[PDB]
Amino acid sequence: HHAADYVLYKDATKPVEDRVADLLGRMTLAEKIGQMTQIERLVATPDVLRDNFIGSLLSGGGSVPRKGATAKEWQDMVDGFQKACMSTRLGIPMIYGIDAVHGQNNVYGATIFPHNVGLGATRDPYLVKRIGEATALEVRATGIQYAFAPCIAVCRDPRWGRCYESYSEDRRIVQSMTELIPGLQGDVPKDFTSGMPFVAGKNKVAACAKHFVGDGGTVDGINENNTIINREGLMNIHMPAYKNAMDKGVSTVMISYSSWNGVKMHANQDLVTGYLKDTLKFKGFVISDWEGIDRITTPAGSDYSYSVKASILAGLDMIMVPNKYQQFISILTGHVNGGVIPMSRIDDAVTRILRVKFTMGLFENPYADPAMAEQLGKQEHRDLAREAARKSLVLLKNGKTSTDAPLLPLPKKAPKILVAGSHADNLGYQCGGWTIEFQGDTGRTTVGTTILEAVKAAVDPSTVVVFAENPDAEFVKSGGFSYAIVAVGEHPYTETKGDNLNLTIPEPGLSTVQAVCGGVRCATVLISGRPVVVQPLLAASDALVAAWLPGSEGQGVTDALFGDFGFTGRLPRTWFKSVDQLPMNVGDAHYDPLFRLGYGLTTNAT
Ligand SMILES: CO[C@@H]1O[C@H](CO)[C@@H](O)[C@H](O)[C@H]1S[C@@H]1O[C@H](CO)[C@@H](O)[C@H](O)[C@H]1O
Repeated sequence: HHAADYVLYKDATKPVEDRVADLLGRMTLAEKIGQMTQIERLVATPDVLRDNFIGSLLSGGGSVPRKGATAKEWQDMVDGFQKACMSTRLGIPMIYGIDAVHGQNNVYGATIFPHNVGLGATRDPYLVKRIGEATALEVRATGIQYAFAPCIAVCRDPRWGRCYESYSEDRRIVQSMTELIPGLQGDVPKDFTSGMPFVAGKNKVAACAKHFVGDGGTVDGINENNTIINREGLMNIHMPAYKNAMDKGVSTVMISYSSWNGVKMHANQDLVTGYLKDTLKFKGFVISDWEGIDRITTPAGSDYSYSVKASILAGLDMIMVPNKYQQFISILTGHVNGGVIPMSRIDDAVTRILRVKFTMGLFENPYADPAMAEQLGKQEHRDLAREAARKSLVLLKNGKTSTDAPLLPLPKKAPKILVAGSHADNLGYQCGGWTIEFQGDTGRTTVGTTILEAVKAAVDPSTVVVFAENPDAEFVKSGGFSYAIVAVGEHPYTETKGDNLNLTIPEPGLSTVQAVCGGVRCATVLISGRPVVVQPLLAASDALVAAWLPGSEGQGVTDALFGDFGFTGRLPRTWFKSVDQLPMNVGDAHYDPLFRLGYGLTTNAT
């Protein structure tokens, strides 16, 4: 259509499938393999990107241009990489991915939403959709086009370090929370075929349903381990939400480290090609996890040639290398040159990668929009996170006996109150893992309101607020306090570091709750990524709230404590009596919970 030097794949008016086909037919082997290669920003340079025809970059957890970097610094970084890719012969833009899994969480000043287990407690798919919308804007604020979310693991054992990344042990809650997908990407159009990738445009991002499949089902919740369940249980528990993801046009799927009955997902042709592609009709791209291919072997990385062969023949399209791109490209090129991997496979992989890039408008807007920078940490997004935090909270106890006055909601006016505990004035702890750093961190890591700060912003100006992290019993008894709010729980963790067989909170936690509640009526706020041993906390406390990992907006906690809204959260997991019972999920034969899935006390707004 019309000029001397017309190249159909560059024509924005043409159908995506014709663009894909036109570009693919022009590409060399090196240009194809390049598309299939995702590298860390930490090993990327202009020359590396250009000479290897690199298709994608990511920031892994904590991989940032520098500490405290502004939205514009992020855009400049991404643009700098993109300029190199757009200068190749074919000018195929790279897509940049990041784990924006509760906001754009690696970024200083990004709104930090509650983690997924709290979101499950909300039972509010529309809220999650809205969080998807806001997240897309904050990810685009930083120039990034692709979020490795949602995690749709159905966590079947809370000893897993990633249980907080699952919305529920009940697949139906997980399925309902796939509304994150059209949040992040835009609603699919009315026609729409299930399994087609979709992204509305430059104000949205490509999503990623992960980690396919049964990541939530590993033995003793060991991270990356074996999931021993039969096809019926796979299909009934761990699969359904992937089908909802297909219907909502999720653009990519990330493969699990885990194995299904001794077969490594990263080598499972029957599930990746047979099921995801050929039965669910997924037409987006399938990405590996980080060194997921290396982990096919034991030790990991010990026969990387076999790792490339097995993964690529299994039907993986893009490999998150992420560092040793030269070895990956060399080996894969060898396999293709040797006839071990047919061109038809390469062409399928690249066809899917390009389909997503074209569909989302990446060839029309490869560069960042500086006007979107102000989306980062935008106050409306914070008000949304604050709403979500509040809705996430599950009230487990409100009075030690049935005839006690309920403690919550607390009055905003009182002569003097105590705020205590390790988790009362620690933003990093209240955000938990995947915040600023991979494993999360302690202290004031980003912009936010701690519980203490929230309490001070909420109360009557005549209320004197005292903070003591770990006061002794006497201090409390002598203080003249009307009540205390005490906040304790788990430290931040991510992935294998949080695999935990005992599930008890670190001390001082319990000892502080005991010393405070022994002296004055107390509301205990429990910060955790999962159910933890809670009977001793409960026995000491007048009221106790499971606040999960509520994120940057700690006023979501005080909104419910002071009665501006009523508690509405409901457990999205079974609260066990003992780790010796685990796994123990709703619907099991021996089902003996401390608190069943669905439990939650309520209050009315005052
Ligand atoms: C963020 O990368 C993590 O890095 C450490 C080392 O830096 C690896 O040991 C971990 O296995 C990965 S976890 C993996 O990371 C993907 C990219 O961030 C993420 O999307 C996925 O959900 C994780 O399983």
